Amino acid sequence: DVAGAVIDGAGLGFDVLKTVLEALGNVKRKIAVGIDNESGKTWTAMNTYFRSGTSDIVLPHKVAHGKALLYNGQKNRGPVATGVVGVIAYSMSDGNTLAVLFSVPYDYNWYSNWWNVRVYKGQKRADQRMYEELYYHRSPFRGDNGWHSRGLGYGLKSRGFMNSSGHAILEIHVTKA
Ligand SMILES: [Cl-]
Repeated sequence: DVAGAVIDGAGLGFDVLKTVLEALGNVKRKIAVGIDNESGKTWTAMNTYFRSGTSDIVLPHKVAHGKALLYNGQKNRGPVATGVVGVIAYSMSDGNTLAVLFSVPYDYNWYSNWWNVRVYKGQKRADQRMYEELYYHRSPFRGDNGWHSRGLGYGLKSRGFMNSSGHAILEIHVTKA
């Protein structure tokens, strides 16, 4: 149950994400991401785009139906007052893209955690334009310690949760609508 592995879907929960957080160690901002695939079809990694921060982790390459992927990121190291903000992209078996946004800021006096999920038509790599779409235009969910559910179209829906603090967990389930 490490970032970069897939686990039986049922196994994904807050604790496994906490384990992922902890293995990152003493850094100011960071995220553990778990996405559970009940789409009915296989996901293959495309790429992650970072607006800010990094990960030393290779996105799990294949995520079969019934598996969950484990991933992480963290702020750029050293004296930069910045967080960890990015977009993950997976290609699905139907030829479309599953896109996930995470945003953990540095300054909670002025900013909050956000996340989002959307299915794009075709093969689309994560990039800055996708960032701006998911963040400014496609109604992102606040990391407000609450669950949020939404239809993805394409026969699918999303359910996920993200906390509100600088050590973020983000738990997403993709299921048949
Ligand atoms: Cl904000």
